[PDB]
Amino acid sequence: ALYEDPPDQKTSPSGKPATLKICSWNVDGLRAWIKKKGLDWVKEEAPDILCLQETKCSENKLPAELQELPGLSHQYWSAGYSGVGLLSRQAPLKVSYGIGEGRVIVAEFDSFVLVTAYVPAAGRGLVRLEYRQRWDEAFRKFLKGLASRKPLVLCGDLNVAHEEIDLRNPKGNKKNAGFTPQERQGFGELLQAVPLADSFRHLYPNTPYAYTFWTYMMNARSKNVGWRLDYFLLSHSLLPALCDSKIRSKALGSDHCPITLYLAL
DNA sequence: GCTGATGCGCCGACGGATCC
DNA sequence: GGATCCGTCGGGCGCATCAGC
Repeated sequence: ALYEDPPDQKTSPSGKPATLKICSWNVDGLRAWIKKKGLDWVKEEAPDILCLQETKCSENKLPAELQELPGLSHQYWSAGYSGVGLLSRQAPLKVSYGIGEGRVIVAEFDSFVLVTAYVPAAGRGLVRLEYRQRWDEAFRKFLKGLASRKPLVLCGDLNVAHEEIDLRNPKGNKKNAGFTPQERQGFGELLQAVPLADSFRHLYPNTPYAYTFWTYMMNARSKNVGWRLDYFLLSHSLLPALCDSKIRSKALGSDHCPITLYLAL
């Protein structure tokens, strides 16, 4: 079945208007994503904060169009395997890289700490599943020592469909990367240990067919055969500020679609 | 400097057993 | 004997590297 994303809710349950728009997008090759007009979609989206994953591009190789973004001038970049980026209208107080460089950017703002993550894939044949489980454990601990200080927002490709609702084909993908019990359990452990909450599922717990990733192969996107691998996870103190978590199914330029968070801060 | 090849990383389609 | 479940496998796309030239 096809998915139509509900309209943007820009008011919090407590009555507070949205003041912060965060966009997250695994661009699957920043240079290719730009040739596919992905920046033009970002300009239409007008995010205060843009988090990019799978850049596969060093900073010295970034197209000059990224430095021609007047509303996203504060740019933080890591480094054809991974690569993450954080672009912000306002300068964050503190920026760090890693979980204690290429998969994690931590940006501290006045009322919140933003973490963007390109979580390592378990691999075809699950060759890197054990490293992912150790990675998952290292990230969870690192995030626990960040949430204690200030509210946390975590965005990006977590390389996991938490539940059967997060993918079109749960039964045949239970031994595939993204739907292993090991990865699903790691996500549940991040939600309970930090603690954090799945923004989209908190808002839409019974909504199926909502995916953020489709294989370029076998025309998967045109058939909505996909997976929800991209998330906005929020500390429970920030749930009162949650106005919406959106899935931008129509934006192209990658096998991953953009996700957008509206916060009332 | 540029093009095309190859390598590497990153599951939906379909064939074949099997069992109500 | 057809629904279903598992196992097997070609393939889209980006980028690095290489070779040619």
